[PDB]
Amino acid sequence: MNIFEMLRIDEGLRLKIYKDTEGYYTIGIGHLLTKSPSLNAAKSELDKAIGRNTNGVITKDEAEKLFNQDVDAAVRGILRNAKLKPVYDSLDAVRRAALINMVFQMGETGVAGFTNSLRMLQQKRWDEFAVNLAKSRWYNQTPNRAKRVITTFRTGTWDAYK
Ligand SMILES: [Cl-]
Repeated sequence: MNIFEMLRIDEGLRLKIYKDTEGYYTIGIGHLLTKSPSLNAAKSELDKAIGRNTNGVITKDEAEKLFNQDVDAAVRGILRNAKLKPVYDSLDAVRRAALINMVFQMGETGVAGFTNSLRMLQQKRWDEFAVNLAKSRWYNQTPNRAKRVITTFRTGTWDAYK
């Protein structure tokens, strides 16, 4: 099991534009198009991203390319984040995945603003960071997913995904 497997599951796969839970144009494996409410606008960005005239739909492979880049970008954003790095650098492998999953979902910045839960993760105080992350808009907006992620951080295992 690894980050790729993890997020594919957490995000699913769509070949067609779709709207998320926040109601945003999205595609593939949680690949955010635009926050704007113009399907057109979303079509353009999709085109720009795929590099061809898509007319709203991509292929699996296309989806997969966006995804690999999306995971790469998340990794680099972590490594480049002054708040994120050390955290990341201090966790074992399962947990870095979890850190990566959240960054994928909210952005360096977003994730970087959980400064209290970050310390805790730093102290390796699983149980409490966990309680802490739960008091998040994030946890209530999408509790099941949020729970897997948080369990993964807590335990440092993949049980939530098996
Ligand atoms: Cl792109």
